Amino acid sequence: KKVLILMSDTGGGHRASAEAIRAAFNQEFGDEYQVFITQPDIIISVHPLMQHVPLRVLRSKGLLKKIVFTTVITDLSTCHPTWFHKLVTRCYCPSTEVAKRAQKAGLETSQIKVYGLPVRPSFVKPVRPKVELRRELGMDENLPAVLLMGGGEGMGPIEATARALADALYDKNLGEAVGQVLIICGRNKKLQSKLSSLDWKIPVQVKGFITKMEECMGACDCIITKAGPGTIAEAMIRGLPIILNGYIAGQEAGNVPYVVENGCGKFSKSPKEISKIVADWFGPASKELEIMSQNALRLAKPEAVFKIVHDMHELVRKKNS
Ligand SMILES: O=c1ccn([C@@H]2O[C@H](COP(=O)(O)OP(=O)(O)O)[C@@H](O)[C@H]2O)c(=O)[nH]1
Repeated sequence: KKVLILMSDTGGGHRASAEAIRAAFNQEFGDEYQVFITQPDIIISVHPLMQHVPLRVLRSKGLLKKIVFTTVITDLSTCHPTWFHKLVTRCYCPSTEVAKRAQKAGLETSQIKVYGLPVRPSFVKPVRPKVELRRELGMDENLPAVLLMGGGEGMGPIEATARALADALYDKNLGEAVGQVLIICGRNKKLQSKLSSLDWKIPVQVKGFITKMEECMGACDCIITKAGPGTIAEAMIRGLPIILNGYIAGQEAGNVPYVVENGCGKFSKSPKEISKIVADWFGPASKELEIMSQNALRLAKPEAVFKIVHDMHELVRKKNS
């Protein structure tokens, strides 16, 4: 069968969700399905402006009742109404906040699923011990660790934040580090070389593009990142309290309250203030860190992508009769 995913690569994709879904198909139903990201039986939109038009194309031909049209919402809160369309067979929601929002849009209960934000199946294989993961990455085994990243392209004031962290997580009365940093620069090669060439006074590992994010996050105790939905969902599955340091205008604004309101992290654009929060969490406010970690795990939706595609399967199995 033919699976057609569509998405605006013009930055906001969401690529991460599209590939995660494709990965889900291949791993679950094998060659039974054949998927393409961008003659389809099922059609998936992971974008807030590829609903109406792509739908009118199926209404003004009558190919609607033929092929299924779903939607995987990627904002986590305070969405843009354009995700919601009555002519949608199913609208997958990453949270109750959004589901209850879809209800207001007038989407019937049979049109709404709340499985969570789809994360790579390759991510969701379960936890390895923290000591082992750290050893594999060349990190110190015992020091609490903050993961610092900025999506696939390594955006954000990463260097300034790393510097602030280096000064903030060094105890000058024992003359040693009380914390450590794992930096993932993604595809930002320029940043990777800059950071790698500097001497850091606490343990700092600089990586480029990571494919086994699950392990990197598993090695750490909290995370600093821009408010990307994919990273947020991944961090919560790994019980990582989140310090959001900013967001891409329009695309990622609604994700901030989802983290803060649910007790899963904090927001701050100041490298210095961020480093203060981490030193606090790694020191006198460790209790708070654990509580936020627990909050994150309770909201984590590791099986999201599986439930979504299976529901997509049971859908095509019944539209072709
Ligand atoms: O070195 C890297 C950097 C990023 N990512 C992945 O890239 C995705 C980024 O998605 P997000 O929604 O957080 O950022 P956006 O797609 O909006 O740029 C996440 O799933 C990360 O796990 C990765 O696998 N390795």
